[PDB]
Amino acid sequence: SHEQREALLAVTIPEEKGSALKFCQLLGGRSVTEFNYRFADAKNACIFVGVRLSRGLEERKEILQMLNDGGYSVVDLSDDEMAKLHVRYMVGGRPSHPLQERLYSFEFPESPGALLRFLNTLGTYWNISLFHYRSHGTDYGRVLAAFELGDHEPDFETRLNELGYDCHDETNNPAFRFFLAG
Amino acid sequence: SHEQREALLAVTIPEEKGSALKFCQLLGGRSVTEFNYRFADAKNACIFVGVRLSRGLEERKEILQMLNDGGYSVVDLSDDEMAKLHVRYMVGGRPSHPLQERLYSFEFPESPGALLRFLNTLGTYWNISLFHYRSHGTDYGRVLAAFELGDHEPDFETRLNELGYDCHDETNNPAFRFFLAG
Ligand SMILES: CC[C@H](C)[C@H](N)C(=O)O
Ligand SMILES: CC[C@H](C)[C@H](N)C(=O)O
Repeated sequence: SHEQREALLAVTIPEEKGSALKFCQLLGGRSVTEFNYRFADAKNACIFVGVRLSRGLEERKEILQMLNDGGYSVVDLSDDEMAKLHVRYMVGGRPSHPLQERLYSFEFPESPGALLRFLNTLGTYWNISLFHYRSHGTDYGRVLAAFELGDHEPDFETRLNELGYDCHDETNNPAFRFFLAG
Repeated sequence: SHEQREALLAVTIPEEKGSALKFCQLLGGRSVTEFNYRFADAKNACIFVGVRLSRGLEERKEILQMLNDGGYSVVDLSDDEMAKLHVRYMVGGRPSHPLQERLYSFEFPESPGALLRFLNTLGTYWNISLFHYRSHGTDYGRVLAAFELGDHEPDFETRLNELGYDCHDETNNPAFRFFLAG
């Protein structure tokens, strides 16, 4: 038998500004229900992606084909018991070189294409260095994301709240500092 | 208000063989329902620990006092929203230096002290370099753990199955290889 309710994918995307947005553009108007990443390698980022399905294995195959035809390396984890039980809860670590990060929590209304619309709303001026999101089937999705400071303080807590997305600065969070910062 | 159902703790323990077992000995006959770790720093390991409570904040305080009196550095994350929503699902990463690991899945019967009994049953001959466990309130707890090879192939799949703990070798798992191995 095969998992029918969701596609679980290990995707490599470029470790550069705007790469998450470009990848989600290809996913398009789908219900992307998980997206987990933390800066590790400076060239290739590793993302754990979950997509809710309505047409089961065939739809999983269509997504895999689309991503390959788009030039992405993807490993299908949909039938992988350790991915389903453990590894989707283990995307983290400290970065391979020291980062100067700002951490924020956000909420976005859930519907097909919502993660894509949220990533576009953030924009690509700052590099995303951490992302954690899992849908709970609720009306709003809850995201944790960090951004590299670069040359200007990220503006998310002003701009995103002006645009109808809840946003809070979490940079001094003790759990982030203990397990993830570096 | 305060969280009453569980204590969530960020604990530093020595990065050495037998350290997890020694820490869980101090926790004793408690319902340890989460224990997440991945080798990072070679001196100090960082563990995310959850303990189910029956006496709420007072019991949380008793656990914190006991751990401090035992000489452990602990940060209380029980009321930390980002820990509860995100970071407990983000304990992972690749190790700070390359490791030669063997990965196994296990199941143990859930009851007070069960994680302690499982860690003692494993023994301390091999260093644990990865641990993921979250209780789902079910009769059996499901663990993912990796061990450094050292000088002898770990014996868990023979010995632990002889002792009434289910154990399977997962060393070639694609999700581990993609997100955690290093
Ligand atoms: C997942 C984030 C990716 C890799 C990239 N850093 C970005 O800012 O889009
Ligand atoms: C969590 C594992 C700890 C740090 C240690 N490596 C052990 O084998 O007990």
